[PDB]
Amino acid sequence: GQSIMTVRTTHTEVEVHAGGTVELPCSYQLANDTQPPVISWLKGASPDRSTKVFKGNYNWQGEGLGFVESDSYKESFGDFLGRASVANLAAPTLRLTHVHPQDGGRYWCQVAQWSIRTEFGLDAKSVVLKVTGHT
Repeated sequence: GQSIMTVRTTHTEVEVHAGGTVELPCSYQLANDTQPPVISWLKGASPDRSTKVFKGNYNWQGEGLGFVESDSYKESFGDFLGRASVANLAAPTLRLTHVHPQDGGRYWCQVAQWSIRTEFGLDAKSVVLKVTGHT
């Protein structure tokens, strides 16, 4: 009955050298709701006390039209534009290229129903990024 979101993260922290490429793993399960969710990667202390890194969602196909990676919204923001990507919105690990010294910090993988009807419809977990020689 009740739709329930659960985000998981294999890693609570990842390290890379500045100038390098890093991935921040993220997975989710959405019980009892087959509608595509919306993925946000948010950098900051908390999901609400953050700046946008990435946002995306599969586009609607139909009352049962499997999600299609090519038919999706995907956008990177701000200082991350052109450096941040999510290859698979259903398994929304973030890839960040050309890592800058100040890219160290806390990255929240948030996955939510498009309309968050209840508190059950959103979850988020954070992955720390350590930048070698800077963090």
